[PDB]
Amino acid sequence: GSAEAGITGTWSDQLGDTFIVTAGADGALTGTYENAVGNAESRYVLTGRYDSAPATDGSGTALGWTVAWKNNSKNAHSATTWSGQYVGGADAKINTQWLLTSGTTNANAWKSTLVGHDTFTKVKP
Amino acid sequence: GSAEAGITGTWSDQLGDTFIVTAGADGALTGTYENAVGNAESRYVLTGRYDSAPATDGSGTALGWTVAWKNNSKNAHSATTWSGQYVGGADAKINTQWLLTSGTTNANAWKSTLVGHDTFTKVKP
Amino acid sequence: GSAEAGITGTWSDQLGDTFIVTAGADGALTGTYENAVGNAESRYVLTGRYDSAPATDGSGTALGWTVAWKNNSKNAHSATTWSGQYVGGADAKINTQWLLTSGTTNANAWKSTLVGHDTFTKVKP
Amino acid sequence: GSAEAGITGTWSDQLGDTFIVTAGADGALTGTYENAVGNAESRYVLTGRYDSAPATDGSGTALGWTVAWKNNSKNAHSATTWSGQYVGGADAKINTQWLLTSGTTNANAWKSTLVGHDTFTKVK
Ligand SMILES: N=C1N[C@H]2[C@H](CS[C@H]2CCCCC(=O)NCCCCCC(=O)O)N1
Ligand SMILES: N=C1N[C@H]2[C@H](CS[C@H]2CCCCC(=O)NCCCCCC(=O)O)N1
Ligand SMILES: N=C1N[C@H]2[C@H](CS[C@H]2CCCCC(=O)NCCCCCC(=O)O)N1
Ligand SMILES: N=C1N[C@H]2[C@H](CS[C@H]2CCCCC(=O)NCCCCCC(=O)O)N1
Repeated sequence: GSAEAGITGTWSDQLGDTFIVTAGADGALTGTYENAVGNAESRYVLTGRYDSAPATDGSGTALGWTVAWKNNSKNAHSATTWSGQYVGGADAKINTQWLLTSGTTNANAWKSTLVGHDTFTKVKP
Repeated sequence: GSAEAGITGTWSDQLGDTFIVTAGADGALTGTYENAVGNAESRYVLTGRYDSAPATDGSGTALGWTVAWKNNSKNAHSATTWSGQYVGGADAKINTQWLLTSGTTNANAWKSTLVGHDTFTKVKP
Repeated sequence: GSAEAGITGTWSDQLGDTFIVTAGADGALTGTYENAVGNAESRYVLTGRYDSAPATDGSGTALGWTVAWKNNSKNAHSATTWSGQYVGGADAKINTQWLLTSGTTNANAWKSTLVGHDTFTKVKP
Repeated sequence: GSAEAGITGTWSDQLGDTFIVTAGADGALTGTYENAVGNAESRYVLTGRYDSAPATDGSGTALGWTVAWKNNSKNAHSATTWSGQYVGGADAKINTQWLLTSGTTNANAWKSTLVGHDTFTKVK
């Protein structure tokens, strides 16, 4: 599975953080976001989806995933979703834009959502 | 399961589409996005995450999910991620912003990502 | 001008705030963003552009503007841009999405930008 | 000076396009958005604002501007806004995110707006 094998592996973003992802044969993404070094308390579950039969015209493979920022010892009461595309080749990349929503009271809702972007480079199979 | 029972159920967005979601005990979100009526060809898998121990200060519960727009008969080579928060009460709602990325060649990548927002209203447990 | 006269006026957003705008014959937007009552210390300059010959097929009129949050007495070291479209009719609207960027250090650039949305309703011309 | 002097000039983005901007002493931004070479049919007016007394603690200078995609010969019935911040130094940058809304009917309004990002490098 071409998109499946291309997406699956370890990726690192522009901030230095690490994302380990497994693309399944049914379109599922599962893995873990790790901070810049890899210690337990800095790791969070990610789950998402990808187009498991992408176009064959040179376009990338659409995908997205979510991290809720709660693990077994921390909770930032917030969730980030990355939306983007895997672009293959010797120099494969996942180009994303992201939305980070914090839980807020309705009065503070206007400032609940950060937006950003990140490019991931593959580090390992 | 306060946030668990609040989120789980059937929801309707402002466009009229339906979102059936199950929030699990471990923070997973799993479900199906459908058009207005529920016809098989119009249904897509959704997977995401939410804060399963949210704050108790009146803030909403952060969450996110992804739909890759491929099912058993259609494929739009794109994925949308909703990022937002569930706000409880009798008038319960999920307020989100979303990112829809289409797979594209690198020359078209500047127009790969739509942004929007949607409020979901609960219609059934 | 139809879009010129439609956009020109006083508008109020979903948060209660006030947007006073003049749409010029050449596509310029100029005005002031204030609070619910127009307290002088709460007034900021806005500048923007609009499509001064928009479609007449029922589409709205594209437009955008910027407020830098600095005035005679306050400076939040930030700027919001709104992007959207004017839709005429008896109860006219401007539907927008907005980006708010704060000056940050490189290390905090990742959280420099909030995203949201607002619908403005016309109150006076 | 100083965010004034840093911002003012010619910038080029990641796609190769050009923006010429003047930052005014009152917080105004004015200029033109063009293509790679400055073909007249490809020029559009931009207007915006910036923080004209930014922090000095190393933070960038917040700014934003709009281009409506209509000039003397073309109209794409759309407008982009960039929101970002100017960071000085020898290799000066403006890091932005942007929103491009097209005029739509209400039925197409859900797909009216593209989002993206761009880093501008000063060229002149
Ligand atoms: N590697 C990355 N790190 C950042 C981006 C998108 S995900 C983000 C890290 C998010 C960690 C959880 C967190 O800090 N959540 C609370 C953020 C609220 C910030 C308050 C605000 O300025 O609105 N990519
Ligand atoms: N209920 C909702 N429907 C819309 C919003 C965010 S998800 C979206 C439906 C997306 C369906 C899949 C789809 O049409 N994918 C391709 C979209 C690219 C459109 C190209 C263009 O005209 O710019 N919420
Ligand atoms: N009427 C509106 N008010 C809000 C929205 C978009 S414009 C915004 C008001 C912005 C006022 C200036 C301001 O507070 N700037 C700095 C805010 C940074 C918050 C930092 C964070 O929590 O991420 N619409
Ligand atoms: N240098 C840049 N070029 C792109 C980004 C943000 S501004 C954008 C250029 C936009 C030119 C005007 C334009 O094409 N407007 C209509 C966009 C139609 C998108 C619909 C589609 O084909 O999917 N930066």
